[PDB]
Amino acid sequence: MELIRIAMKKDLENDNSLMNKWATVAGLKNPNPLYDFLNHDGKTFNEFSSIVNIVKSQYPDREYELMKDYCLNLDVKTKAARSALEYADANMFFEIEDVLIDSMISCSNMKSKEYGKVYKIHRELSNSVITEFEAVKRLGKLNIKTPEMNSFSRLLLLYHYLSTGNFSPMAQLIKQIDLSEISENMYIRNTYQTRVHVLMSNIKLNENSLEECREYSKKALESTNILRFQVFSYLTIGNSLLFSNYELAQENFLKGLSISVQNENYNMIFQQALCFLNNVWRKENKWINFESDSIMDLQEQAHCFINFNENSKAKEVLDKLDLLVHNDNELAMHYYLKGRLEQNKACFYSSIEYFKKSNDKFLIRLPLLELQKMGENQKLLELLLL
Amino acid sequence: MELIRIAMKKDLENDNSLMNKWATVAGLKNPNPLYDFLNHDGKTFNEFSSIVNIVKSQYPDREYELMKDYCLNLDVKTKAARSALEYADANMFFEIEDVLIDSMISCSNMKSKEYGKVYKIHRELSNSVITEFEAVKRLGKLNIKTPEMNSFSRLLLLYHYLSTGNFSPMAQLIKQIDLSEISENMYIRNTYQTRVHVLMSNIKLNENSLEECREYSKKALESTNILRFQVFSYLTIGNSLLFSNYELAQENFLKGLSISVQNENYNMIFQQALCFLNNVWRKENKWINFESDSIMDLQEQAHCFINFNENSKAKEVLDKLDLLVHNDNELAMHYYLKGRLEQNKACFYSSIEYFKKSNDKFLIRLPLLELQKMGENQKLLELLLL
Repeated sequence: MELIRIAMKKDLENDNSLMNKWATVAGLKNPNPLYDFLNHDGKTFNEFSSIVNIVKSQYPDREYELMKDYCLNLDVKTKAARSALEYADANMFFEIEDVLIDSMISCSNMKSKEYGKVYKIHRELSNSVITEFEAVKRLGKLNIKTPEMNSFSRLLLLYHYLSTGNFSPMAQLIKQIDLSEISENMYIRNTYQTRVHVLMSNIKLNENSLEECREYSKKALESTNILRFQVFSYLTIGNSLLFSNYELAQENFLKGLSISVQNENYNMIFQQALCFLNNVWRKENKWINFESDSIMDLQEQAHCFINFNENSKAKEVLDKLDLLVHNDNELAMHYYLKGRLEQNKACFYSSIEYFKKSNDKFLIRLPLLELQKMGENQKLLELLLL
Repeated sequence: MELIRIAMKKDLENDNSLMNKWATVAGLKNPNPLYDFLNHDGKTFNEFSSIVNIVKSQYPDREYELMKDYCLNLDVKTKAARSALEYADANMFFEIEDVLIDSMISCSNMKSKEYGKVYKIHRELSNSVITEFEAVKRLGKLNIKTPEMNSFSRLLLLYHYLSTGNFSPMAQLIKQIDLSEISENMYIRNTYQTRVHVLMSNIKLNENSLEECREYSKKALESTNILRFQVFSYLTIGNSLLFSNYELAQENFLKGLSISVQNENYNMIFQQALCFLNNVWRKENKWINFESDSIMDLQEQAHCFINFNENSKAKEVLDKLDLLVHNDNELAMHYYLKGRLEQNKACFYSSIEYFKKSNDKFLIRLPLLELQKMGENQKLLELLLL
């Protein structure tokens, strides 16, 4: 018997009216399938939402431990296990996901085998085990039959383009996703619906359509109860505000921090966001990571030192950075910083140039702002955001 | 029984040494399969290049009439008919292509059925019978098995993006094509190789990598004997030169006109190219179409009138145009022209704005040049090109 059923029975003896509270929370028409779930091994709810919502409602603090246990006892050939694969991925529960994938790739059920292989491609692409060219090649060769995996094959690519800064294929790819084709699995349909709204929000951020960006993140938030999509919606909203409204940006980053502080990753993500925000607005910065030697944290150190005319301190950090291999995006920042330190238009021009190479219509504001202050034509600077 | 075999036998009796002349031209090791082709109904060459090259060599002036007849008597289930479908499409022989497609969709051979359906999607997308979203949907649903149709499904989309001005997804899509996977049909492999070189040349034009552009068009020309790919290679080379070298641009357009003047479409394409060139360099313009009411020709009329300070005449043409529904690209031109007529910086800014909306890194030079002349910062104007 799974930890979730043990905990639900122990809590059912102390409080007998939890039966109809859980049946409503699970979205069921009567307590019937919930009864089945408690007294017969392997009886799974028609929709995976049912158990998720119960766990979130009743054991919010224990979600990972309980869901891990439940998921890893699931018959890998059922609809519930397929739902579990999505649930693990959505939540970034990698150890659950990888076990599920591994049994699914070589099982007798054809539908489970397909989800298995598609999610494997996603995992491999995320970790740089394979190139994008090999991923798409392998996806073609699967002859994908379910509309679920048909959507996920696009989403998986969308994630990869987003994290490598390769924005241009995104707008066209997302328009091809059609979730209305997914009819058997409502958990997957809705989770994917959330995935799409956050992805849309991000695309809009990159094209500098800031209101639309926020409109899409709000749709994301209203569509989900998964921490991960909430984290990234708050992050995107905050970013969409980074240059225009300090207070509202800060509020969004702190909101995100507050729901996610428990998790080291999410914590760091909001720490970095707050750090950026505070350097952009030239405030005192309690969020600088003095212990990291990554390029991002060092640039923030520099940016801060420069903001406060701590010029010698800036130079040391800039010296440390000139020894590190920069990509196009990181070089754009480098030139921005150099430009600020030496008050040199040429550096801002190079900054613009590299932001343009890396297709960044966001951070490019930094060198554009400096040029404005130096009296360059505001009309031209605005067109450079286009 | 086909007109091509009748004409080849009649020409073989009057001149007996045509046997080894045609065998070399067909690329065969000896006259053997050529003998078979002439004296047994339905014997088709191993590679479709063989009959094409013969026809081009021997009946250049009658290629369409003869190839039409030959193609439409072909067993729709053979490799030669599949080759014929490519040959008709490459050449824009639409009446041959549509008949071939239509019999191929519902024949017993699996491979022919697949090429049939893919090319149908291409035809329908080219004519706006279906949307891009429906094309890709329908292609997924075909479960494409051959590497030939796997390449064509990308090429077909590439064509659509190119003709609708939707450049951003192109770079990523073309990188996914791998023609080295096509082993069974050398005609299709090589024709596609030409398709890819021209498409590459065009992508490079749009990204303003002008040397590479030309390098790709030259590869195109050296790889083909199809008029269509020659036309578009000369057009692209000329366009890559439109702003930098008048003489060499003109030479390329005139070369293209000379090999293609017989065909109404190609004629008009070079007429428009020459027209643009000559307005850009502010010469007398032999190529203005005073009889057309399309937006493109009217803008060229205006551009010319403006070049020669015929300001009232310009204004009438501009008035006529404001009554027609404009695209983003057409509006960009409109503002450019308006800008030149009233020497008004605001119009050039709007021009830049709409070129930016339509992802045009080419014609955008026009309003940029005016701003230079009006003394705006050259560094900033350069960055506006990317």
